[PDB]
Amino acid sequence: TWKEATLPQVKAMLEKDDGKVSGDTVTYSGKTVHVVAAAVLPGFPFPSFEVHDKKNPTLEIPAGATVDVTFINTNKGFGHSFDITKKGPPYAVMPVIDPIVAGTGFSPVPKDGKFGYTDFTWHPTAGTYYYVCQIPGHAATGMFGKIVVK
Ligand SMILES: [Cu+]
Repeated sequence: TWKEATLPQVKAMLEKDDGKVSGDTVTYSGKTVHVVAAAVLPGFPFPSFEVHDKKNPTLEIPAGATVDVTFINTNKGFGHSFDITKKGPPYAVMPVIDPIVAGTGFSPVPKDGKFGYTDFTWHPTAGTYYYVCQIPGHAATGMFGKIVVK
């Protein structure tokens, strides 16, 4: 479900991502990993996803791990989504990415000084997946990243 957090809270959650960055790649390790993504942190290009302070990085996940994903929409005016699919780029204006493997659906826009966020779990099998936002035109212009489970 959808929850709300104040800026100090958002800032504290962003540090909860336990991957290591190398180039434009974030590598996770362990039985349970925590991915913390944000939709357009302030200062970053629009439209885009930020994970561990990097723009649309490629995520490296160990096959068999339990993936705990936390998604925060910090972009004023838009209700970005965070959906995992198997279909890769390029995406159309209205992406055709069914079936979604795991996803959040459209998020609430920031309001009253609070930002919406949600959590979901994922147990993926080895392979290649893509996290994308389904708002028309967004994925088409770069709001997607790659996930490598191996
Ligand atoms: Cu979006």
